[PDB]
Amino acid sequence: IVGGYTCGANTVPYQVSLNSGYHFCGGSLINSQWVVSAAHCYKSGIQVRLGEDNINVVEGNEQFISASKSIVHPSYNSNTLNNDIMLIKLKSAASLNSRVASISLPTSCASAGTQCLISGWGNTKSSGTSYPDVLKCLKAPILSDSSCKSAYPGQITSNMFCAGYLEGGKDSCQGDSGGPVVCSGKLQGIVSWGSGCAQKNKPGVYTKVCNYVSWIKQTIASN
Ligand SMILES: [Ca+2]
Ligand SMILES: [Cl-]
Ligand SMILES: [Cl-]
Ligand SMILES: [Cl-]
Repeated sequence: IVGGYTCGANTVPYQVSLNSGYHFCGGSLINSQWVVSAAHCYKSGIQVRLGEDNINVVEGNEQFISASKSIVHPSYNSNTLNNDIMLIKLKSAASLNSRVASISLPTSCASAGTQCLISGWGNTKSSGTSYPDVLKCLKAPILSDSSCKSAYPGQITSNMFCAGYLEGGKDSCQGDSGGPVVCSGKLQGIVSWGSGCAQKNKPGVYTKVCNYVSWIKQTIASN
């Protein structure tokens, strides 16, 4: 996250770190047994790490649970990142508490201008590299579809939205991928892609979760 702020420990209790020897993506807990992330975060041998703040220090509220199964969206296209969403089932259920909590799925899509919370342990520099040990947060609005499409002509589908600031300075970045965009208490986005980080007229691009709610519920219920 670039241009953000330190969230505070466990202030984002649905935020998960996906670990394969090292943090490589975020994700969101949606019930005690299931996490939603980006399809482009797919890897074998994922360990989900819940209740994290400093991902390099055991601070005492963590739960580390191996994934038992990953399900990538049937229509995921790795070339375009269309349908950039995947579900991850935990081998044992998470123990839910104030620091490890699920986030509601949307019942409808959010409108342009709605303020959202984006979070992750990704890079905090716009033109350099520096990775934080603690969770970073950014408040950012959903952008108009016309602004999003103008920024990325030929690349935005109905399953994507932009959020952030056209002036630049504030955005998600590498290592935030797969993590949450929460608006009015609902998981509306997944950190998906963009052009650089915090560049002018290049806001972050997010998977539009509200299009996937039927698929998520049917998939979880069947697996
Ligand atoms: Ca920790
Ligand atoms: Cl359309
Ligand atoms: Cl990434
Ligand atoms: Cl379930």
